[PDB]
Amino acid sequence: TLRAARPEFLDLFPAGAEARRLADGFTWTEGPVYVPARSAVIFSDVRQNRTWAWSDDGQLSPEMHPSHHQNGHCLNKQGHLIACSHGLRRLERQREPGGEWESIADSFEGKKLNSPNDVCLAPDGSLWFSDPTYGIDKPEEGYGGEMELPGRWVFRLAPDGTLSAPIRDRVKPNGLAFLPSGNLLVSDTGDNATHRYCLNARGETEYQGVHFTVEPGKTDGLRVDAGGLIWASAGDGVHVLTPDGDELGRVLTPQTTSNLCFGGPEGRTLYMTVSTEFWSIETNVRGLEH
Ligand SMILES: [Mg+2]
Repeated sequence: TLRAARPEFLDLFPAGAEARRLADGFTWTEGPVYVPARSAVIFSDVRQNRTWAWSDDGQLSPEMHPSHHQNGHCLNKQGHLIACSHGLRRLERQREPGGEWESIADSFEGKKLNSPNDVCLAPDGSLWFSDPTYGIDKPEEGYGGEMELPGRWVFRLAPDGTLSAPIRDRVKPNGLAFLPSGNLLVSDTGDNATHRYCLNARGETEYQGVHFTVEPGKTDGLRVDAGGLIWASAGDGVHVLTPDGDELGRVLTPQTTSNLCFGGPEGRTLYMTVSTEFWSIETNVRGLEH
């Protein structure tokens, strides 16, 4: 259900729009992305080592088992499915349904990655991913392992194959979302705040400061819509913020929401990974595209 902090919040949803559960029986849902070619949202259950598909015709189907504790997902420029893998400690790509998984980033300067958590596509085609240590710290969320890197970074995987780590000042970087300006937002689940960086072109960043915090809980995954509004996970649902970080309202969920994505047959459905369940609400807006 909807709780407006400002009137214009209601403009964002069709009349009588309500958050509703789509599916249950999961342990910890995460990492949803809509794949138009498959007419389905793919999402992970991180704590059950599997991924699922929710089709536009309203069917839940198993996607991958084991998934090697895949977590976050996005599409690359070509619309290939991109996964963050806790278990394999890598970023990986799937070209086609049922197709083999290809590693696209599995080490940095002779060191293993920690455990990629979330990923997003940059306007220049680069794939940016957060590398906190949840995937190797929590045995329920991966295959174990020890940290090899100096810290928990945000990586940029250039379309040509060049891997860099331009963001090294975060505690546990987690959710990532680009803004219409082409600058980047980074949620930090150690800092418990969402942070803003300017991208000085081509994989070089400058920290701008804390963009916002949320209560109750904290922002894990987040997305930005076509108008630049920020759709941010929290303890009680999704908080919708102005581009400057001011709260318009919230979509309330009975448990914590970890992540979210725009999709559906019109691109206007907001899917939410809500702990043990998977939820959606109809909106009047689409995800940002570039
Ligand atoms: Mg996450």
